[PDB]
Amino acid sequence: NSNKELMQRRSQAIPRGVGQIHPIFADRAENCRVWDVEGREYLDFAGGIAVLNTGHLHPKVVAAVEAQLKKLSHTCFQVLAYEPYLELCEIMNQKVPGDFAKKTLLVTTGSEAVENAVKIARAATKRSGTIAFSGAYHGRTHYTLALTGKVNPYSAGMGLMPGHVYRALYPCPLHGISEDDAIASIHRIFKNDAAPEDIAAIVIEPVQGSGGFYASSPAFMQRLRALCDEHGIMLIADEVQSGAGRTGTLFAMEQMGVAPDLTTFAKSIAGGFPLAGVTGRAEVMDAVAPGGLGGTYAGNPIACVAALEVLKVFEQENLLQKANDLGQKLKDGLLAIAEKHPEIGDVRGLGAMIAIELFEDGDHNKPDAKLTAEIVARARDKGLILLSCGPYYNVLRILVPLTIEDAQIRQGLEIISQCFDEAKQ
Amino acid sequence: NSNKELMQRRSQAIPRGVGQIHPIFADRAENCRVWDVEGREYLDFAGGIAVLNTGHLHPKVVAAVEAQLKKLSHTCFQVLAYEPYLELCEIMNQKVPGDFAKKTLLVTTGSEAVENAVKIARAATKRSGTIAFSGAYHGRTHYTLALTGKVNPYSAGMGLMPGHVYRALYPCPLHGISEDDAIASIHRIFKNDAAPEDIAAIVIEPVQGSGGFYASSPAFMQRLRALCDEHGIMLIADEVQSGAGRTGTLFAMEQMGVAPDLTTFAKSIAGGFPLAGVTGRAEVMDAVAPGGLGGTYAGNPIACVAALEVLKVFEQENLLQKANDLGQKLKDGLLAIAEKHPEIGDVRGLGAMIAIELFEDGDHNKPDAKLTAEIVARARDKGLILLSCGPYYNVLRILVPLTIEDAQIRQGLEIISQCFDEAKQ
Amino acid sequence: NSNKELMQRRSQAIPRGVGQIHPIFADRAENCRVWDVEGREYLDFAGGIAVLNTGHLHPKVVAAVEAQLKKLSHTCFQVLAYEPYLELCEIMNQKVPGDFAKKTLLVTTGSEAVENAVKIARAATKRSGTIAFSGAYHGRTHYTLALTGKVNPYSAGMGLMPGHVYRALYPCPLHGISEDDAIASIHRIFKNDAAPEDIAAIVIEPVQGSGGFYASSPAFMQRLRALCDEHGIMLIADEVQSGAGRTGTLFAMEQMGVAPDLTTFAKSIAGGFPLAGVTGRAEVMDAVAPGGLGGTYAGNPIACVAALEVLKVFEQENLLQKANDLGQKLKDGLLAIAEKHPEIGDVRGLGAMIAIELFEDGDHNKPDAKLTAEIVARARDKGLILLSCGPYYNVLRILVPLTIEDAQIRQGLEIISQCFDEAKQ
Amino acid sequence: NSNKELMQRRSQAIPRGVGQIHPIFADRAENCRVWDVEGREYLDFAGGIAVLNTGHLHPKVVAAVEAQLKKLSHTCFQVLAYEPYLELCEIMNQKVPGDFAKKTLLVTTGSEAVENAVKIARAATKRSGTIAFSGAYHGRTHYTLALTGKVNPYSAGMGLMPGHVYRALYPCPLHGISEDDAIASIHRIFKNDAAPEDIAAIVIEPVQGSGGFYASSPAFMQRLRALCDEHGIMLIADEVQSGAGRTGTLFAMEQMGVAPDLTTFAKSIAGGFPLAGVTGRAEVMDAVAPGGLGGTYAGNPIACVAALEVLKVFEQENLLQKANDLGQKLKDGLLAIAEKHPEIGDVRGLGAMIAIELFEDGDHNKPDAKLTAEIVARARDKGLILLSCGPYYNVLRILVPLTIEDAQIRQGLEIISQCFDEAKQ
Ligand SMILES: Cc1ncc(COP(=O)(O)O)c(CN)c1O
Ligand SMILES: Cc1ncc(COP(=O)(O)O)c(CN)c1O
Ligand SMILES: Cc1ncc(COP(=O)(O)O)c(CN)c1O
Ligand SMILES: Cc1ncc(COP(=O)(O)O)c(CN)c1O
Repeated sequence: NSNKELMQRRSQAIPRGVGQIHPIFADRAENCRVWDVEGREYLDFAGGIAVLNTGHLHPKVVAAVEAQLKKLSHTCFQVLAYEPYLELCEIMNQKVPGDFAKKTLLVTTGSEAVENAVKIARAATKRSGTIAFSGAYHGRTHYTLALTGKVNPYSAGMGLMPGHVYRALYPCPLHGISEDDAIASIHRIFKNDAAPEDIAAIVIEPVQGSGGFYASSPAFMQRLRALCDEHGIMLIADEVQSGAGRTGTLFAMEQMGVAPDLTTFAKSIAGGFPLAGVTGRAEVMDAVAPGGLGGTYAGNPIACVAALEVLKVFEQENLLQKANDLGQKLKDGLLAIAEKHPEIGDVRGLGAMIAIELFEDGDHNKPDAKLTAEIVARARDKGLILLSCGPYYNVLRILVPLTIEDAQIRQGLEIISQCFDEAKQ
Repeated sequence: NSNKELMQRRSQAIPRGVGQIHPIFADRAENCRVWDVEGREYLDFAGGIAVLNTGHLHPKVVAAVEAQLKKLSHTCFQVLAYEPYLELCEIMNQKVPGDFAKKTLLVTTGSEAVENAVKIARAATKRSGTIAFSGAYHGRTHYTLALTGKVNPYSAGMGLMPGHVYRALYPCPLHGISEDDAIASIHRIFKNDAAPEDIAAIVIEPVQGSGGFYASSPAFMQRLRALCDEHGIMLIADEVQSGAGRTGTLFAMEQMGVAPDLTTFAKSIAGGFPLAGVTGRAEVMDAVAPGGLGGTYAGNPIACVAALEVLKVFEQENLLQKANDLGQKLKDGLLAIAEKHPEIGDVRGLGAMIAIELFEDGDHNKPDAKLTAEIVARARDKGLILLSCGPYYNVLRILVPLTIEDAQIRQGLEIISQCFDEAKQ
Repeated sequence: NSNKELMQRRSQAIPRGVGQIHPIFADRAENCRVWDVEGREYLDFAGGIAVLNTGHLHPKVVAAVEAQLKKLSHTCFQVLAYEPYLELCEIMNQKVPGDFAKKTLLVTTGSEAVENAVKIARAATKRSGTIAFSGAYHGRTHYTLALTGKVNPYSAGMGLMPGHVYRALYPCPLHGISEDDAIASIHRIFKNDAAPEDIAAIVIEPVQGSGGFYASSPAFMQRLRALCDEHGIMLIADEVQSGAGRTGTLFAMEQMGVAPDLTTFAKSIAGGFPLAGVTGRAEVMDAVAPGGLGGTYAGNPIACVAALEVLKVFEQENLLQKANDLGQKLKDGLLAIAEKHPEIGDVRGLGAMIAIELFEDGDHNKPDAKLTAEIVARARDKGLILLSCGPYYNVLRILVPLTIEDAQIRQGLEIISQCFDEAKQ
Repeated sequence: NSNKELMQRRSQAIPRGVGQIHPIFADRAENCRVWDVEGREYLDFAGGIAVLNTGHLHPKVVAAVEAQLKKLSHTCFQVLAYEPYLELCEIMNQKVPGDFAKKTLLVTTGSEAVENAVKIARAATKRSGTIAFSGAYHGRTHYTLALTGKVNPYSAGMGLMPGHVYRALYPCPLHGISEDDAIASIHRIFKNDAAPEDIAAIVIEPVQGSGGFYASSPAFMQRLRALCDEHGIMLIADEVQSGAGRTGTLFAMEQMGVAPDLTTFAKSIAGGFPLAGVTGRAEVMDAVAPGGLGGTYAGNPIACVAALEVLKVFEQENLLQKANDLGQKLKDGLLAIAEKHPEIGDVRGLGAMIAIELFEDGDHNKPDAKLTAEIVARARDKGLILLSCGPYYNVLRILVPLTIEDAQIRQGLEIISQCFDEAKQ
């Protein structure tokens, strides 16, 4: 077939609303390699957007999936239960940070995970409002669009999203927002628009993904934890992207020295299959009356075993450790590039959640959304699949599977090195 | 390895909010048969809630999945596209009622589907309000919970869901709501709370699911269509549960005599794998700006080929036909047991979407909810998995796979027969 | 100094949003008489919209007001208190129906009264939702427009008004809506959009004003009281228009057999001066924290002494008894005019809150809005100021001062008779 | 006839929600003097809260009031028009800054004004959102409470107020908020929660009253003007308190260098009688369909003539000029008392809108609400009525009539001085 031929049909059958980063149709993939319908091979650094921390179709994961496929694919837990769902919950309850009893709900998409986390926080505290941070991303349902700190294009032309969501400033010294500023912004909400007694939860990404890979410091999370504690507000850690080991630990919160009340997870949790969930303080999770929580596909059988296997593979294969190594390699590699390309104004990242911000002529005030896109474009023509993000589209985030070999690591770095040289000429 | 023991583990690991219709754990299934961890075999008349119209792990579908499983399971379409997604959209564009160009978007869940169809309608009309009907069910997200016409237990303790969702009366003579009343109830909204110019769309289930399997007549649907046409209101047909040939036609709207501007689908579409989508008037679908639509697992690769394979199966095994028969057989068998039992006040159903509503002493004023629950429990004792529904939890709805053998149908009616005769001794 | 001339200046300096029922500039008035800038005299049957029950410039009221002008006109009660405010509250605490301790807050307009009654009901119950009825009118502020069961023209073109206000049907048998349907419409909200525990109050007009002068029956009002009681919902009675003894009792609720938790009042309470208030169960009133209620002009000194004087008149001049007699004289006179003209399909009203509803050929489903508007126009030509109301604008309501002359009663009815004759001619 | 006796009666008849700054009952007043029911004479430095810039019962104003009182007090302009209303609008149309044609709507309270200003902006832009500033105050109706940047106590226990109101930062270097930060806070809203095209207006006090008397600079207001121009957003200026000559010019905006699209006025416009309004771009004002703007008491006759006379009094008595002289003297006298007491960390104000902020040990981080509150008590014992304000209740504002005599200005400063000295040991 042909990529362009498939793109033409795409434009005829699918709405333009559905964006398309790379105009390539994949055919097969394996770990870090992807082959398009034209037979061309690529080194995947987007990882399906952090969904493949274990790589494309990890064998142990596929094996489990094939086995379950001989048994059953769906029943809808709420009608007839099944062990995989039960077993995954039990494991999340103990792996998700929190020195106390927890319970886990399994849904299907990261959006639904956040939707439920807030629902549960509201039923628990008996309050309606929530607070979210600038540059945050939490999903594409009406309510999660309101939580998401970005209107364009996610809400464009649709009108105002749900109310009673209040905006706080995410800490980010790189741009003049001090942890004191972030904390102050929360009190501002309490004083100006919504008293604590009306705030059911504060939703935050320990490390923002779509936001441009900006991380919270242990100190700030601790203050946030104290503030929430003082007002009986549930702290929700959206770990949909930062979770499943991307930061060096299974969940980023672990590195914050403090525990959330509720945690959402998805993407890499199932290494390539549709699964999401909420894990939180047991009594909070139970605040909802029976029949209150649910969903048809929720905690799908095949995805459950894949999740279980992903968790096994993480231990058997030492991914958490590799996640740190990989980040250090990419970070050193990228810094070597930064010594001959001032346009790269910052190399940051926790574990393997690495990213670089492109500024025009060094200046930390001139986002280069054009060079960024050029780098992506050039990178693709060289067989490297990259992704960008951040409120000013000048951030390159690397989400390559943790299972990547050193050769592919050097390979990718090299390709990114040229993209810049060939882009200054 | 015991249902009881697993149920106890469940209470310690999973929230009570996730209801449990049957305290049984399924180990494996095949078409209409299901075996638990203990070994007991049941006959599934619930089909994972209208999800398995082609039966559990249908052989042709399973092979397709297995094939795709060797290639890839996820890339995130908006990043790297793939043919199965593109192909299905093309077929749905042709399969969904409406003699005009259409475009399709693939999401993951029925909730996401309705969510996007509303976003789409809003962007297209530049309006924020929506009208849904009493007894409707559209999802467990904040917004789809507002759309759903039932607070308990879906919203209990959570507070009020997003506003700007107005309630209309779903036509239902069996309870005193004439079609005229229904259309009038819509004019009431226009006069009292939200003018037509502020209503983006009117969402409706051609045939309500949890609502009690009540169906709209072509006449009504037609006035509804004319009313929307007059005001530029997008008519949304939520066919998440009525679709996939459950009523005889692939979509219930086909039998209504008019096309909707937007249609949502899920459940049986992929016969047991996580997938959902929205098909609508091309002009409308494109109203959303590029990058405004999308979800991480959207139109999952494996789920897609399963759906493609399910559509082939429908055409090859005449499932649309078997549905109409199966439905007729059920009605008759039930109408029979209704002779000896006045408790069965009504036996209705479109295609294979059949149901019976139990009443206290044949009194259409006293909904016998306790009797309903009684039969459910009794059928399970005799190996039959049934489901109840309706605003008064007094309705029994059959969602048995269309691929059920003639014997299992008698075997089914017999079991239900026993239950009624035994509950009356 | 010409009407037409002043109207041209109007269009030039005042917004057209401010509708002008009669293109006339009143220069002076006295009891039921009004003279325009051209010197023409009119008989006032609108009464400034139920604001002048004691007539234009009642001698006793004006005298009281003049005395107060010599002392002070404003201080802002919450800053420096004054006695007229205090005295009026003590009196309202006794006069407002309800056999138990009460407390009163004084604001300035009817809309503020309703705003404050809901605020109070919310603080007292810890709930946010409210239920109002079809055809209801509660004010022009954002929230009260939401409560008002009429979008056009009040909130026309402004987008949707505040959410979390649900709509119930007002009992109106003339138009096929039984008290059973009305109560039922409330349970429908409880099951479909807002559970009792989220509803702070049910706001209702004992007799709808703008809504068509449709009155509630004691039987209905009673079922409503028990309903609220069962769910701890505050029953708010908006008597801004039905109050001030327009129905035969100081407050219409007195005739219902039950007492509300809160009652709003304005218009006639002060006989032509800016004043309004909320009276209710003491414990409910005190629910709002200190400093939570207030308003610059609230309970203005002149308005208060004016209201104190209005109350004496009602007592000294047997106005309630007069309201009842006046009502009968009017209805009988109207009933006679109807024996000739079939168009008049209804003649109703408690006390002096009288109105007639016109139909096309007496077809009780053909609101003859055109004729209603014509009768108004004709009456104006004959020196009779009238007002139409009702959802379909086919209702003429009489709000002539209770201090009307026997002769003016004959004259009003006569002019009306002429209008229906000269029109049907 | 006893202050305490009346306070006792108040506690039994009126809800505690209604605060009480001074537990004194005024009997009569004249210009800047008030006498309680016990005969004690105080000097009024609060002015009914900026409502009496022409003093208590200004002889000219009263005379005007009495004349109208002989003609008519109410008709409801919507029903029968009258000249005082028309005439006042024409004068307002030309007095309010703006080289374009303007139209004026008259209502009754400042809350109604802001409410109406927003409805008009909404119809004109066909947008629903609004932006307001931190520490702002706009009224006590539901919607105006949401606009108001202060939850406590204005809405405690009540729950969340209407949404789709976003918060921007009011510029205030004295406390860290720069003009750039304020402008940045608005873009932030545009980027995170509500796009410019969904924002109908930006509401702002040229000089925050309740907020603590912080003035906006011309430069800042100009950037705000340009920003609204760029996005078709109506700029609403709330001059309810800053209006009517308090700042040295009739409207504070005159001193800003730009014109708003809409202006709300109240308080001192009528010198002690219930009246408020909205004056704005004519075509904006006319966006509301006829019949969409009303209010029973709206632009009351007596109050209208009072405003017309007040405006005349400002001219013949040179109040604007006196306002500036009064401000200077006060500020000089206060800066004097500020040399013996470091608690007075700031002396500010435009014209006669003067306020002093008290910090602890002159620590611009230690708001001394205790002292501030203590100064008010001592002052009242010395026959002087004062008021406090500010988000931290550490600001003393002076709203004494501009008609104050020179000796009364000394008397006031001497007393205020005597209050700070005595509060030292
Ligand atoms: C932090 C975060 N939260 C929620 C979501 C939404 O999840 P989904 O795309 O699976 O709906 C994403 C998606 N990239 C995310 O990064
Ligand atoms: C009509 C209808 N709409 C939407 C949904 C939500 O779909 P899901 O459970 O897959 O989220 C359902 C599920 N029972 C449904 O029946
Ligand atoms: C029942 C009722 N409530 C509230 C209002 C509003 O009162 P106001 O015009 O004084 O704000 C009216 C009058 N239009 C009314 O009739
Ligand atoms: C800027 C401002 N806006 C609105 C209002 C509300 O005015 P009112 O109390 O007359 O309703 C006030 C008065 N506290 C005010 O100072």
